[PDB]
Amino acid sequence: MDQLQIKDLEMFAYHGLFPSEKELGQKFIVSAILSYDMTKAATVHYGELCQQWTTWFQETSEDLIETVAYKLVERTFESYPLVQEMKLELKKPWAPVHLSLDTCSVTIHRRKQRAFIALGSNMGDKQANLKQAIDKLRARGIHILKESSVLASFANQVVEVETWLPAQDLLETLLAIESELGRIDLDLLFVEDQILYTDDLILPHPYIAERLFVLESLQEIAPHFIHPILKQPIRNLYDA
Amino acid sequence: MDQLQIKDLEMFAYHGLFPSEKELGQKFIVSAILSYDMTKAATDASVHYGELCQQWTTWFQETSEDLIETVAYKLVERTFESYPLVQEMKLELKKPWAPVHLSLDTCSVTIHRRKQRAFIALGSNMGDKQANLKQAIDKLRARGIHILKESSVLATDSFANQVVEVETWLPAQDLLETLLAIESELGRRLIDLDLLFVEDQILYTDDLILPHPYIAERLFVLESLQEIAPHFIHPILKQPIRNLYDA
Amino acid sequence: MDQLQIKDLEMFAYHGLFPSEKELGQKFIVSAILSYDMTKAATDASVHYGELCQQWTTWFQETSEDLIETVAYKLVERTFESYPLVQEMKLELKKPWAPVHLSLDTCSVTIHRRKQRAFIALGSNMGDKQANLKQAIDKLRARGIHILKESSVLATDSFANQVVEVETWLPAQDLLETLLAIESELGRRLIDLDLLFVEDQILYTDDLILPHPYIAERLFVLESLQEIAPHFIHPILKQPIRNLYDA
Amino acid sequence: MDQLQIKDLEMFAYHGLFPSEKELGQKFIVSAILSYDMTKAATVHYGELCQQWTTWFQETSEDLIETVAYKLVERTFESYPLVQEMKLELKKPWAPVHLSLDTCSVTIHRRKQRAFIALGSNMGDKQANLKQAIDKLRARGIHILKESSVLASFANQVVEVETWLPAQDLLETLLAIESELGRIDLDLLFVEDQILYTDDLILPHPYIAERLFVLESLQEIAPHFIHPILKQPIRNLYDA
Amino acid sequence: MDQLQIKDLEMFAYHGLFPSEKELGQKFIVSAILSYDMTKAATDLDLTASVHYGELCQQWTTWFQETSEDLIETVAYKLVERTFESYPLVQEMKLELKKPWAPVHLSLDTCSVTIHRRKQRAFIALGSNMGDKQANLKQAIDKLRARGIHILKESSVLASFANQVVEVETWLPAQDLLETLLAIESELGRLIDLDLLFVEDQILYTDDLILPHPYIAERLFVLESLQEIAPHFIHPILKQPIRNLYDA
Amino acid sequence: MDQLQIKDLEMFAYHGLFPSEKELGQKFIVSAILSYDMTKAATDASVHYGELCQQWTTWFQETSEDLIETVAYKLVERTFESYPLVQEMKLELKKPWAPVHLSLDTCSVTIHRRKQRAFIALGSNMGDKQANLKQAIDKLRARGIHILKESSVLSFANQVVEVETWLPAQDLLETLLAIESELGRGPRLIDLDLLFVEDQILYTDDLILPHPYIAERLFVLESLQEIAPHFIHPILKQPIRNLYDA
Amino acid sequence: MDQLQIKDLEMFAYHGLFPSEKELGQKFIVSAILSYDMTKAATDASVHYGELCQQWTTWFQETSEDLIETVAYKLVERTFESYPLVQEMKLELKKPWAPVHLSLDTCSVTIHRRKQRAFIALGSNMGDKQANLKQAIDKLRARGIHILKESSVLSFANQVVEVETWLPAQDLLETLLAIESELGRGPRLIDLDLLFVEDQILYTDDLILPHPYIAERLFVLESLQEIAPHFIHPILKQPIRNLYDA
Amino acid sequence: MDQLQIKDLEMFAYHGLFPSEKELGQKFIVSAILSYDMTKAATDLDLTASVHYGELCQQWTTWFQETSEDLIETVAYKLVERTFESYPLVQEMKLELKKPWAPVHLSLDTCSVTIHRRKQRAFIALGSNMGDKQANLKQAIDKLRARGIHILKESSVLASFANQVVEVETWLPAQDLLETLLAIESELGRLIDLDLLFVEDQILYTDDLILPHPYIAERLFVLESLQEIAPHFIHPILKQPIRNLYDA
Repeated sequence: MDQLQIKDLEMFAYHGLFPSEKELGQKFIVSAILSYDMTKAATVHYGELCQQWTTWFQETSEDLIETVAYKLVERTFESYPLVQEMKLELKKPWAPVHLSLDTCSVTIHRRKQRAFIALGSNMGDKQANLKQAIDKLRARGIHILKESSVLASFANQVVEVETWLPAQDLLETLLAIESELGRIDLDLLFVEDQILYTDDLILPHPYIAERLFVLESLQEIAPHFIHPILKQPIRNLYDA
Repeated sequence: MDQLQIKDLEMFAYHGLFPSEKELGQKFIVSAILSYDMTKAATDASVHYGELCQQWTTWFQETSEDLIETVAYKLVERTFESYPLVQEMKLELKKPWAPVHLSLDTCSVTIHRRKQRAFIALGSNMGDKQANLKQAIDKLRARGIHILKESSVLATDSFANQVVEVETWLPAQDLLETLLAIESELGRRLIDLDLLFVEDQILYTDDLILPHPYIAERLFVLESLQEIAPHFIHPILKQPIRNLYDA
Repeated sequence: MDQLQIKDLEMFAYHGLFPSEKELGQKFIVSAILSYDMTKAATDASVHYGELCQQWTTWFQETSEDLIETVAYKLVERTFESYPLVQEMKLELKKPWAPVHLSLDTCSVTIHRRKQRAFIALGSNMGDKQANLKQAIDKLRARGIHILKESSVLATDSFANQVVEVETWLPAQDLLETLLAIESELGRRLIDLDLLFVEDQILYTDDLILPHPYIAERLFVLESLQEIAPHFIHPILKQPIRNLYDA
Repeated sequence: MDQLQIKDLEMFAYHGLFPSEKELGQKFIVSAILSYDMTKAATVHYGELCQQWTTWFQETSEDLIETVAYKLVERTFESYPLVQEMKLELKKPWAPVHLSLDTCSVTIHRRKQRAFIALGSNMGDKQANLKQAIDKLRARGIHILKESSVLASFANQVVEVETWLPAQDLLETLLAIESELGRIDLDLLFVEDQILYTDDLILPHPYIAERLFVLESLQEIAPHFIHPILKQPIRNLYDA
Repeated sequence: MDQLQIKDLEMFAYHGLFPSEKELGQKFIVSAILSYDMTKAATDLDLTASVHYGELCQQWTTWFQETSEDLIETVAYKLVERTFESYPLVQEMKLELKKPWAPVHLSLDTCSVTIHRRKQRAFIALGSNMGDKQANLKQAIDKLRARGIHILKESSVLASFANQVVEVETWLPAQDLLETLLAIESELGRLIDLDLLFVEDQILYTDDLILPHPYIAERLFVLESLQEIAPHFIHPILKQPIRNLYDA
Repeated sequence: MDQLQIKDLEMFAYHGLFPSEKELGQKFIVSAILSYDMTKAATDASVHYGELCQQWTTWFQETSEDLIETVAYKLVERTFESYPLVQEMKLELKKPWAPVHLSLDTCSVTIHRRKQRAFIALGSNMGDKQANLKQAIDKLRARGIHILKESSVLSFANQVVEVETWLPAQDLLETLLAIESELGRGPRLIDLDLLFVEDQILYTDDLILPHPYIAERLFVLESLQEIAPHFIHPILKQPIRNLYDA
Repeated sequence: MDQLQIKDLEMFAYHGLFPSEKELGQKFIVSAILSYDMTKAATDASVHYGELCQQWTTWFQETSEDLIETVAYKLVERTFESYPLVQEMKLELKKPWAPVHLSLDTCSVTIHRRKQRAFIALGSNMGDKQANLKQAIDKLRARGIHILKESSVLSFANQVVEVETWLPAQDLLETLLAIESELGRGPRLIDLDLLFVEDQILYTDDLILPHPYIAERLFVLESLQEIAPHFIHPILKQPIRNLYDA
Repeated sequence: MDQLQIKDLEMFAYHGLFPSEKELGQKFIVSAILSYDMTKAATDLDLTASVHYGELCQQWTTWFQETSEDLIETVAYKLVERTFESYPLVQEMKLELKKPWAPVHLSLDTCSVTIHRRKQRAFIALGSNMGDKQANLKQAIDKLRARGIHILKESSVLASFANQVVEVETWLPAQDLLETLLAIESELGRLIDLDLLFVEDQILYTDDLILPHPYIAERLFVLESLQEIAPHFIHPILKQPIRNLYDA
């Protein structure tokens, strides 16, 4: 994949914990690599991108440079749909450490990914809860690529989406949605190829090959997708 | 794998979108990494710097493009053409006088391509079937993609079927796009081209699924696949064509 | 995953093999990359530079070591101890006044460690079986490796058997070596420790095979494995413990 | 894995095609990353390594900087068995290009790898040819780790070895050995985990799971090794 | 003497001859050495006796972007002229203006213009014998002031010519001072009569200008009014006080 | 003359005008050129870096000054005090993190001082004239300026003194006037005149060198030929000895 | 005086002592400081970089010299010829790839020249004396040195000339002697003397400035007061005009 | 004047006071500016009139490693002294010796010592009246030569004292010249009598040395022999030729 980079754009701002830092401000250096296929253009603007970055960077005084570096990434993805993966290093060479060094930097790195989430409900307006969820999901900026039809004391459905949130972060934002509708049932099923085993998340979801109703609605929107572990197209798993 | 690199070669030219730019020109800096096994050259066959730099600096100045991407890609595209030894290339084109009006170091575009072996299936069932296939494999050649090995074309209103093994540096999505472009420019059934495998790779995108999802189910595709590549391993089923064919 | 880095922090100290070095000391330069997900800190939890640098510069000067490796490793080892947030660390220690007598830039040693989840099996059939196991899991804790989850110990002259799930940054070969060192220092049957899995990893070296080659065949190991990690996937058999257990 | 690096050691020598270059000599800059586990030392010498490199580099005038960069790598592995993987960049900033640039470099990169090779013979002193082969192999600097016993109108055997030669280069050196004994039959079976499909080499060797005599002698020295494709221990493949 | 310096201030602007340059603009870099005696500021903690960078940099950067000049010399000269006007502490300048994106089409590090000026004490003889002799004189010292050269001390007038000599402070080098003298003469009907006498210590012998003016020690009415305002000033060639020269 | 130089020594401290700067501190870079004749050290005596850099760094961090000048001056002043070998010094203090909010390499202040030999005439005709004179040479010595040579003392009491100072002329002068003040200033008490400061020759509003009347005041030539009969008047291009025979 | 400077312009060429160097060529870096008064350009006249750099680079590559000096000198010489605005020039030629086999940043040669005003006395008392004189001023003009002012011509025939040259004194002299040669050198033909070159004042084995006898040769003061009666003798500290009334 | 310069030659050696430094050695960097008139070499393609770098660098680097000195000044002074001996083209030096691994234990860029010397014309008066007056004189000019100072011109001797003045070339600054004068006096039983008269143009007034020597214009036998070897040399203070001063 091709990349566009901006190396070491200088920025003055007022970020830092100390209220003296917020008062004097200091120099910050930004560097980013944006990845996407250039083959079509060969066969984004710099001035603009730098201008926006430089606007976004000074709208406020954050306490943490992490928080600013992340805002830039998030807003870059919102404004340049072309971009697939971004890596932004934010450097703070005047940090008040009192030692000699070249610099301290925080670098945040995010990649658009395709995922499938299962929704279920069985109390209240069973289907109202399903729609509210795809909505809350859309509101968080995650894109809804493709949704299945919904199946009839429970209602189910699955959704294909696109997000730059790492798996664990997606999961957290899924649980936050469960909360803010009073605890529905959202499950991350796959996020691409990926396969994890952490305390809070197993990918792919450990029961997919044994839940007919999940394979059902999964096979409707993604009959050819391969299960990264069983090495089989959904279409086929559904056949047993 | 081993690498030759040219770091920060300086070049003046006149690319840019603004007409003021095409008028004054500006400094550009080029860097590249070319990869290929040097074991043979080192032990007895290799690229020359003076020439490589000299050529790049010619191709770079031939014209003014609007976008530096387009110039970076051209240099990559032709380097591959002129130095078949090279397997993988990564070329960064830096534009440090870009008219941003802020302090930075530089703003660059870097294009990265690698040769890959791929298998594409051809089918025709109207007209001079067998010539439609030939003209497709020609368009392929003409777009710089290399025909490594080609099966024989069998009759399967019958289909002429064949599969071709090729070497190309176009990324998967791009190979596909050029495949469709070729279907178009021979009347869109006239020919069918399918991307079956590009090496080991496995993609699931809106436009391309690799490997192609019906390979293990299409005797006529395993037919021709098995003739030229019986030991190639299906990256999903984790079996040799040869074996998949025996059902 | 996101990263904090400290680039080129300068430090004077007295490490070196030569006694002339311990006497004059020299300049050293430290650089590191610490990795961990910053999404939570950025959105509501994070490391501080001033402190991190200040600590490193204390631990660096506590003593004179012979070898810079040993100082680099100490900084890594303690950074993990003091900042559990950190998942992966890569620390470069540059020694640009090294007494080589040739012109260069610098000569550095860089040590790189990542936390990993691993499963280790314990067995005992002599003495206070159940205490031998406890003391092993203690030695483990005492060497800084973390006990994440531990199965129950079952009787299988019977064996006490158990398996433990742990988090450690020691590379596979090193985990093993410390496993054997623990067998030694409790009388070498007193206890058996086996490395079963370290994540996804699969090695075949003279001293260690991962995953351990008999896991799918030892009901008593799947027993305890299935109790704490039934969904973990065997990286070879490409199945969940749970399933391997059902035979 | 940990690394030791030397950045930009300067060297004057007489390498180049032009006989003017051989005459005046010029400056060369060397940089290397040597990888091996440091955990044992923490719980190689620089002065020496630089001195040797700098000796080896000036013993001769090669035409190609590639050839010198490779000599250094090869000799480094011979002299420091500890080293597992090496990456040496040789830079030629005075190259006679007549343009402005920072430098042109060649960088050669090699890693020790475990491989298994099958030997067969069936004409002449069947077993004499087998022994001559393991010898020729040892003479090329490849290490013999472990050899099986030899099986009885053919004689077979398999060998486990260690080499930093990339797969294709191993293969070439195998065919060179076949030649210099008058055309035996050496086959690369595995080189570690690796799996290739090139015109001259398929790894693993496409017939292993179907050759009882190969599995035989393979199961003797490596019953637990996993077939990177069939995902099975040799021991088990041999059982059918 | 002490020096305050600003190294490599970055500034984007639109200066140059080509109209494509005035359209895209380009990066310029500034570096200056301001000189003056910092001993009072260091010692009395005297904020008024030092220059504030932040503001220096901020002004320079404003004056720098007010307009698009054709030549960078013109812009560099402007900052020098303005600094002297706004920061009377400063005694001597040297300001370098770098143009690294200059459309040369070769590799280099940079091109740069660097203008260097120093405040100087000078003496100027004024005569008139035509129209309102009297008036001409005043209007000349005024024209002088108008140009920003400073009048330090003026002698009484000797009233068939009328005569005066003035002591002034200027940063313009001697040749330019002379030119702006002649400029005034002209913008006055060619009446007045201006002569550079000394500019400090200096002694030149060029086509347009001889310093000290070669007739001083023989012109009684010049000593007359020179001894009035600088009796102790020493003739750089004859090596004596005006005072004594006048006594002959 | 030879030079010893320390290039870009880094130092953290808390100097600055902004209270946020005292609070946070920033990086400062120091570079100095000390001049002195090294021929003597090189041939058998010299400065250490270990020490010079250690002290500078101590001195630089003892306090927090509002102006970096006052600090850069502190180091020049102190250095001359503790290293009498040094004859001329140039010390540049750089403030790369100055809160200007523009891109630049840096801002710096560089203070440059040189030891010089001067002659000061003292006069008194009021109170205890003799005392007056003595207290002036003392005040002077107190300010750190060195007394090299003093003439005998010559109604009015006169004297002239040979001294060594690194203060530039104008500043030497100011300090002369300040002494006159702190001693109370028709009849006077004291009169300090700068007579010469080396070779130099001025013409400014506040001071003229050499002082315009020397060649014409016998009392001055008197006590001045006594301690420096061979010194050459930078303008009349003659020895004092000689100007005195007239 | 203001300065225009071109910093580290890169140029490839084939200069050098080693035949392997002519054959292969190497990189050269050039930096120049041209001085001239910019006040006039800045206020309404100046040099281009486009051009200055293009020409320098042409000139630098026309030939292959054994010494980099001869090349660095070529650029100074030519520049003064094509840009009469320039008054002083300093041009440094760096040879980073010089075949020294040691680590260093670079070796360089930097040639520095300044326009100066001089006075040359001409005499002839043999052959066609008048002609002799005229051919000398011509030879001179040929060498590029400019004739600013010539006195009228005064057995022996005498003359004195005001000229402008960038040659340092000693080299001006050498060229004077060379002319004397190429015109044939009791009775002579020509006599060139360096009388003054500005303000300057020498004392070397080959040349003394000002020439030690001026104040004592009427014929010289004669033709010299005629074209420069106000010029000041750098030593006697008087106008020629005046020295002539004696 | 033109200049040849060698920038940042790297050299490893074993110089310093600590014995751990003499044991490990460390990196030193050298940079010099050699000055002389390159006009002959540029013009006549005159190889003998330029300095060869390769060799310069090679020698310096040999002399640099011959020994371990305690102080870097000593080593820097050595290269200066030796260069002048081996490359008579060179008129003026400045050689900087950098010690970046100096065991200071703070961040800096470097420490450095930089020694700067210039060939000069000087005049020295010799007198004796004791033992073999005659002999003393010769042995002194010889001692002079021995130190490497060069005898350019010596006057005839004026034979109750015997007297001579010599013209020489030295790079030692005036104070050091005086010291080595006194050194000779001593290594001769304190007989001889050496006086620095002028060293060029220069005029000093320090504790140990007044230049020009303050009695020249009144000492007939000094003018006597000075007018013999440099009649046109000009007294930097009285501004007249020795020749004329002697005529009184």
